[PDB]
Amino acid sequence: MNIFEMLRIDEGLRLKIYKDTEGYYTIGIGHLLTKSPDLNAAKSELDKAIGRNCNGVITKDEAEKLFNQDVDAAVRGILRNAKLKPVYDSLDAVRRCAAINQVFQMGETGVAGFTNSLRMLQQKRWDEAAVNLAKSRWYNQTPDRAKRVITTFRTGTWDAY
Repeated sequence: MNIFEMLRIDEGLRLKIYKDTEGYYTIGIGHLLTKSPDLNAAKSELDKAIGRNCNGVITKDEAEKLFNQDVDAAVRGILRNAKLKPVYDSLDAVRRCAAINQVFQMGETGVAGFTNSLRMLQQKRWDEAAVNLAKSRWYNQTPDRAKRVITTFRTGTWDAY
């Protein structure tokens, strides 16, 4: 297991524009295109992201290219966030994957607001952090995925995947 295999499980792979769990136009491996309800706006974002007129459809290679960019941007965003970087750097490699997964799904601003969970993670109070993390809209809206990510934070193992 690694961050790519982990997010591939959590996000799936779809080559045509679809709506994510929040109803937002998405493609590939969890590549959010737009929060606009206008499919044309989503198609415009897709074409801009890929560099050609896609008409709502991409190849697996293109999906994997956006995924590589999105993972890289997620972890670099963590390192550039003054609240997230010290917590991330305190973690072992497996728990760092859980952190990237959260930011990939929720955005770095949503994650950085998890002030009490982040402190428990930095303190290595793993069971307490896991309890706090589940007290969230994140968990209630995507409980099976959140349970996997939380188990990863709690144990530092890949048991949930």
